[PDB]
Amino acid sequence: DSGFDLKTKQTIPQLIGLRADTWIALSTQDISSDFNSNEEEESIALSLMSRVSAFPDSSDFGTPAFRGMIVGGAGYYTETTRKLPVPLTLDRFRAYCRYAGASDGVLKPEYAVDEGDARKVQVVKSINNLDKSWRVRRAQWNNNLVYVEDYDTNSQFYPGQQSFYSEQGSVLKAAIVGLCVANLNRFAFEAWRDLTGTQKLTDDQLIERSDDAVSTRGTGAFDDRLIFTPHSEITQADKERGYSWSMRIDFGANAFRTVMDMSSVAYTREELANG
Amino acid sequence: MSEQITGSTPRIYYRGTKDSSVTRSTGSTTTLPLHRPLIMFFGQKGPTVPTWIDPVKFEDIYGSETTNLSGVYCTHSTPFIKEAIAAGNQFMALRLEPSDIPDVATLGLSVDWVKTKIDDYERNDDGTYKLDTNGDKIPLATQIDGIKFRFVLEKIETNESGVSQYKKRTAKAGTIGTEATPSTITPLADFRCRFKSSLGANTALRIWAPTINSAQAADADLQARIKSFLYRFQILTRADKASSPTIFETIYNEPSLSVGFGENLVDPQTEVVYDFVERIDSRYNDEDPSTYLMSPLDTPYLYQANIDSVLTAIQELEAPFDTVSADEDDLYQINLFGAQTVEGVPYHAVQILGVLDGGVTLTETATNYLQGGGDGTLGNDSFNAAAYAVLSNLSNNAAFNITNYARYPFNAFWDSGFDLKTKQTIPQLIGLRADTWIALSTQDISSDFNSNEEEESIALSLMSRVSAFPDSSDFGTPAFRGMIVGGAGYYTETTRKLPVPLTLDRFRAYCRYAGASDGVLKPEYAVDEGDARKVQVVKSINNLDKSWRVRRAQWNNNLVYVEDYDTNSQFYPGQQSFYSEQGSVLKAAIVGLCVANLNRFAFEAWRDLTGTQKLTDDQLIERSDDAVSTRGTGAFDDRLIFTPHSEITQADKERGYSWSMRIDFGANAFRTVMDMSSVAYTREELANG
Repeated sequence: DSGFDLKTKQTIPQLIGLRADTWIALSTQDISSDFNSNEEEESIALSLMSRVSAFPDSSDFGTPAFRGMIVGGAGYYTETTRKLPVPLTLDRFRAYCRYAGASDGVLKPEYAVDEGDARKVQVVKSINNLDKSWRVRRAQWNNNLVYVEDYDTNSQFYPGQQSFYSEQGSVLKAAIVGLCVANLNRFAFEAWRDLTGTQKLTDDQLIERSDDAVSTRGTGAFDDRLIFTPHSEITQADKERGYSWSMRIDFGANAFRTVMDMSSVAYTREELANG
Repeated sequence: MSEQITGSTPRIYYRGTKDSSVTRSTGSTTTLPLHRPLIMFFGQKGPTVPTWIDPVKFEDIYGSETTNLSGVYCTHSTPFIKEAIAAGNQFMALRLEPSDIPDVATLGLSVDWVKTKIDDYERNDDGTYKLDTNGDKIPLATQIDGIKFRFVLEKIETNESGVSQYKKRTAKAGTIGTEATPSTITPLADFRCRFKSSLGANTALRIWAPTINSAQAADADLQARIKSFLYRFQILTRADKASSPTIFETIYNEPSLSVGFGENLVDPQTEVVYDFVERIDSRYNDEDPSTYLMSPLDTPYLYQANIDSVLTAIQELEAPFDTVSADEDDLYQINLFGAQTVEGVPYHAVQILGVLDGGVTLTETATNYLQGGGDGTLGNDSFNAAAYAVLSNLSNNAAFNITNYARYPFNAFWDSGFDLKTKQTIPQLIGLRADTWIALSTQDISSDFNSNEEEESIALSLMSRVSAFPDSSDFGTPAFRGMIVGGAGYYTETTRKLPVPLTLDRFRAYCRYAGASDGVLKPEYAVDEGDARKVQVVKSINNLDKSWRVRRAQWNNNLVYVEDYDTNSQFYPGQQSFYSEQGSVLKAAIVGLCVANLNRFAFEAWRDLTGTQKLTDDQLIERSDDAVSTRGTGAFDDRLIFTPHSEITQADKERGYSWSMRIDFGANAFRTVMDMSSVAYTREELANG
C-alpha cells in the first residue's frame, strides 16, 4: 500500500483470501490528507484489523491470517529536491527489494532486514508522532503495528518488525516468515504443474517425485530463517477417488527478544578489585 | 561600475571597495561528550523546541543579540550560555517564549486602479525622451484615454475572530478617481516575517524596476530570450528604531535578486530559473545543518489571478499601440511598477500618482518596513513563569516528551537562580530519568542575598524535596546524582553589576573538565586539583565569616560551600554530593556523573541489540557486555572501576523475551582533616642524638 485512500485500502486484504501465495503490506496513512494523529492512527488500525480478520488463513480451522503486516507513519521523500510526502511502507519496500529480490532466488545475507544498517530508516525524513507516550506505544505493539523510534538525534530504527498474526504463537511472529511460507506455497504449485496428467506413472513414483521437487526447489534458499520438510502420499480418501494425491509440509521458525533490565551495586574500590 | 555579468564576452567587472562583511561559520558533526547540559533561555529567533547544538552555530541559529548582557533578552542564564560557548560544549538549547507574545509582522501590497482620460507629452524623437513639460513645451495632446495607478503598502488586517488574512485578502472600493466608482484597490502580493520577535518589525524590503541607465544596468537580450520583465528585489535589516539598515545578502554574497512574473522562467542558454517565489526562497535560505542560515522573511505569497487580470487589462488597452508590442505573450513583458520598457521609453496613457498624490514610489532608495510583531514581556519574572510552566507539566506536555532518551541526549541540569517555587520542580528529573544529574542553588537571584538562617531553611526544604525520589524505588537507596551549592556573588567578566550564584563557577569548571567532544575526561582540568579548585568567575561572595558551628552544620547537611584561600580568593574545601548515608563510595560528586554515563551506555547496548531474528542467547549475552565495556573503558580518568555482566535468569527463561544486565562499580573518597603538634628540643639534642 503506497498511500491509497481508506476506501481503497479495504479492498486489498482479499488478496490473501483469494490466493495462497500472496503477501500484503498495509499503510495507515492517506497521502492526500494531513498526517494523522495518534487517535486516527488507532482508529484506522482497528478498522484495517477488522477487515483483515474476515480472511482466515485456514477456513476449515479458522487459523488467523499471518501473511503481511501493517506499518504506521509518514514523512517526506529524501531522494528528491521537491517536497513529496510518502509513508514508511516505501522504506520497508526498498529494504525488502534489496534483501529478497535477487534474480537467482536465494536470500542475500548482506542485506538482512533486521541487522546492521537495514534496520534504520533511509529514504524518509521528518517523520511524525515521534513523541508517542509509553501507553500509546504499548497499545500499538499489542495491536501488532510496526512503528519506528529514534535511534539518535539524526535517525530512526525499527525496534521489532512483526506481522499482523494475532495469536500467541511465536513461530509466526516475524514478517519475513510469511513471505517464506508464500514461496513454499508456490513451490507446491510447481510440483503439481510438473506431475499432472501423466499416463505411465505409478503411485510410488508420483509420491516420490512430488517430495523431490519441493525439497530440491526449497533447500538452500531461505538463509536459515525456516526449516521445512514435505511429505506426499495417497490417503484413504484418495484411494476412494482415484485421481488425487496429497502433500503436506511441516515447517518451523523462531522469534526475537525485546526487553532488557538494568541494575547496579556499589562496592568499595579494593573489594571490587580483589574479592 | 553598473553593468552586470550578462554572458561570456571577454571583460573585467569592477565591484567597488567595501567594508568587511560578517561571514557565517561552518559547523562540525555532533557528538556526545560526558557533560551534556540543557539550557533554557529567551532568544531573538530560531526554533522553539529542544535542539542539540554545537556552540559555533548558536549565534546564527538564535540571533547574536541573545547573548548580549546589555540587551533585552538578558536573564539569569545568559552567563551560563556564554560560559558554555567559551568552553565549547555541545549542549541542548530550549528557547522559551512569554505567555503574551504577539503574532508575526506582515505587509501587503496593493494597487489603486482606475481608467480615465489624461494628458500626453511631447516627444523629441522616436526615443520618447520628453515628459512632464521638460524643456519648455506644454503637453501636446488635449486628452489621451489611459489608466491611473496608485500603489499601497500596508499592514494585513486580521479577522474579527483573531486570525490573519494572509492568503485571503479581497478587492475593495478605491479612493483615487472616486468620481468614477470603478476605482478599486486590488491586492498583488503578501509578505510575512518568519519569526515572532522585533526582528520582523525591523526587517525591510525594496523592489524596483531597472532600465539600461540604472546603477544596476539591465539587459534586453535576456528579456527577449524569455519574455518577462525583471525586477530587482532587496532585503535589509536595522539594529534598532534609531539605527540605519544593512543589506541582508543571499547565500552567494549578493545584495539583490532579479525576479519576474510567470510560470517557469527557464533560460535555455544557461538553465537558470527566474521565478519570483522559488528564486527568493532558494537563494536567501540555507537549511544544511553545517552551514545554517534562515532569512527573516517567510515564503512570499502572490495573487496570480489579480496580477494576471491587471496585466491583461493594460495589454488589451495599450499593447496594440504605437510604442509597445501588441503580441499575446508580451503580457508578462508589460512593466507594471515602472512606466517604461527596458530601454527606457515612457509609457504614455499610463499615470502613476506620486507621493504628494498619496502614492508610493517604488525605487532603489525607498525602504519599506513590516508592521506589527514584538517579543512580549521579558525579564526574570516572566522567565521564571515560563520555566515553571515547562517544568511542572512534564508527564503530559503536548510540546515535547522529555523522557525520550534517544531524542533528547541531555544529562545535566544546573539551577542558575530560579525562584523557590520553580526550584522544587527540578528534582523530579532524577526521578523520571535514570541518566540525569542535577545541581541546585540556595539563592533566588532576584532577591537579596540570603542570611545564614535563610540558607539553612532553603537547604532543608530542598533536601526534603530530594528525599521523595530515591535512586532505587525497590530498595529505597537515597538519591546521589547531583549536588547543592550555596553562595552568591557578582559576575567578573563584565563591567555591569550582575549578580550570579556559585553554580555558575562550578558549571564552568565541569564544562572545561568533562566537555571534550571525544568523550574522555581531560586530566589537566581536574575539578579538585590545581587551579580548578578556586573560584574564578565570582567576586564579593557573602557570608564569608561563618562561625564554626554554622560551617559544621552545613557540612553535616551536605552542602558545598567555599572558604577564603588568601586575602584575594576562595576555594572549595571539599565537593561532596547530597547522598545522605554513610557510604564512602558515593561521597564525591563527579562519580555521580560517571554513573549517569554508565546508565547511558546500558541504553546504547539495548538499542543496538534489540529485536533480531537470528541471534542466540549466548551471542546476545556476550554482545551486551562487549558493547558496555568497549564504550566505557578508558573514559572516566580512573575515578571509577566497573564491570558488566549479562545473563538470562530464571524469570527471563519464563518470559522468553527478556535478558538482564548488571554493572558492579567502585570508587573512593577524600581526607579533609589534619592535626598539628610540636616539641621543643635543645639545639645539641636536636642536631645529634
